[PDB]
Amino acid sequence: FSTIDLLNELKRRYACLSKPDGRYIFLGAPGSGKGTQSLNLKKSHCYCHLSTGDLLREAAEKKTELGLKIKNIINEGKLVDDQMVLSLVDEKLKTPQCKKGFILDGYPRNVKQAEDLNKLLQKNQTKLDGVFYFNVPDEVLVNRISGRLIHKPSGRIYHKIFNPPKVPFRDDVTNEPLIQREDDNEDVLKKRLTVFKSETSPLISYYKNKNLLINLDATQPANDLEKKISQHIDG
Ligand SMILES: Nc1ncnc2c1ncn2[C@@H]1O[C@H](COP(=O)(O)OP(=O)(O)O)[C@@H](O)[C@H]1O
Ligand SMILES: Nc1ncnc2c1ncn2[C@@H]1O[C@H](COP(=O)(O)O)[C@@H](O)[C@H]1O
Ligand SMILES: [Mg+2]
Ligand SMILES: [Mg+2]
Repeated sequence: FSTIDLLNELKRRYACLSKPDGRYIFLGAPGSGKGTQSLNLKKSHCYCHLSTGDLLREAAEKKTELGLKIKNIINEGKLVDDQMVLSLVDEKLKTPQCKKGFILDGYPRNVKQAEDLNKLLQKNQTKLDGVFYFNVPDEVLVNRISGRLIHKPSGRIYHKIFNPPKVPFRDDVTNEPLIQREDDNEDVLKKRLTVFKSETSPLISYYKNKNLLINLDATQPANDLEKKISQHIDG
């Protein structure tokens, strides 16, 4: 590790340290690009990526009664109990990775969860900076889910077409195998999009009333959408 390489690390470090702190919510149906954009901000703004889906799939891996309960709810495309998710969010929000800021990706998924989050932020003396809505049509989301591949250890997201890996079905960093999410099966994605429309769509109006909603056109390329999000934050 050279002096030039050492000084260049500092340049990179001082670029994200100089970025504003932020506490945002990414709202949008599965395949909208929430996880993609959360990984971008984690790199550019050092914001914590709080994914309830990731935390619950992790909880679903445990060979306990609670584990089977979560695994079966997840695989059916339905929502886990509000009290359970709240405890996971309350715990991750305490971690030191959330001091610069965070991205809530997958939470809140209903009006009740939005109220719990509100009470939790009030009691913890922390405030949301915005709620980004990933506006993308249903037809687009179908293809987005179909081609999705993830590297389970890192949570890096790929798409067979829109974001392909260097070598098929292998991670770009570790060259380790990729996986298809069990909930990305055609029939359960249909149930997931239904749950979104019924339980999560009223949050658009809820956060618009709270004057926190920021509309995004999530159908644009990922690198273009990244700049648009960064523009709302740093601008
Ligand atoms: N702007 C985009 N345009 C085209 N494909 C995208 C875009 N953003 C993400 N993708 C791909 O489509 C799928 C969306 O994944 P993801 O970001 O995890 O959505 P979500 O987190 O909302 O479920 C992934 O396979 C990803 O590689
Ligand atoms: N906020 C939440 N409330 C309840 N269940 C959730 C929540 N987030 C994720 N889950 C469960 O885990 C899945 C993960 O979805 P995703 O957010 O797309 O990773 C969902 O389909 C639900 O089964
Ligand atoms: Mg599957
Ligand atoms: Mg702005």
